[PDB]
Amino acid sequence: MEYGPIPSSKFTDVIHHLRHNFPDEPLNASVGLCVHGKPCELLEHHDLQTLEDGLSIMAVESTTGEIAGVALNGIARRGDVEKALEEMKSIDNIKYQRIFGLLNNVNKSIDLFTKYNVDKIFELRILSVDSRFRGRGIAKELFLRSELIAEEHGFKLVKVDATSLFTQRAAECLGFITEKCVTYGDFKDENGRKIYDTKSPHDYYKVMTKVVS
Ligand SMILES: CC(=O)SCCNC(=O)CCNC(=O)[C@H](O)C(C)(C)COP(=O)(O)OP(=O)(O)OC[C@H]1O[C@@H](n2cnc3c(N)ncnc32)[C@H](O)[C@@H]1OP(=O)(O)O
Repeated sequence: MEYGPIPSSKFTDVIHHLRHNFPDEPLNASVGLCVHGKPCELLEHHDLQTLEDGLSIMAVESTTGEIAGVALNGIARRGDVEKALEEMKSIDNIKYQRIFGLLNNVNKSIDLFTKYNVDKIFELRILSVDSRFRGRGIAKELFLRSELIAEEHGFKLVKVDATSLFTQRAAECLGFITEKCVTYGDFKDENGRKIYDTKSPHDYYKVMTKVVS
């Protein structure tokens, strides 16, 4: 298992990895936006920009060369959220608004930039480990490695939208604090029908945070 940067060359490698793996993400699942093998071009654009910040780590299989997992890291800045919410209005895909409305509202509703007095935040945004290679403590390694990329680039706060409770555990293990905790059940539409019908054990979404060097 080898942990290194992601060259410009391996970007559609990564996308074809995400297509085939990342769709069974808890939140995604409960609204159903993206699906195995088929492109989800909407998100794939965000991910392409996050990748171009060039802080993003990958795990390659020593012996086969196959893409095992990735941590996509991006620089968040003041007003980024507010821009995303304004841009989200013009976009007219209801599923997308349910996912990212929750994410951006929750984030916006705790000014972390003000809380910790910082102008940029290191964001572990997307954490993918292939179906095949999943459960061998690879995420935990990607996470730890992501934390150290932050300290090398002189960031002060690392933050993660921990929708998966496995991702919460990893964060717990590196000593991350829960900033906001929100239950997926709490959100019901005009009828009273649950909007995030999440399958256990992912009963809540945590924004989680660690202060670094
Ligand atoms: C819609 C959006 O874009 S929101 C984006 C936000 N989402 C995320 O960042 C998370 C999404 N990522 C995923 O869904 C991935 O498929 C992952 C996280 C499941 C893959 O991670 P893995 O390689 O399985 O993690 P790893 O194998 O290192 O396990 C680490 C921790 O998870 C726990 N864990 C992992 N898999 C399981 C499981 N199946 N059951 C119970 N616990 C598990 C381990 O016990 C460990 O916790 P510990 O520190 O208490 O031991």
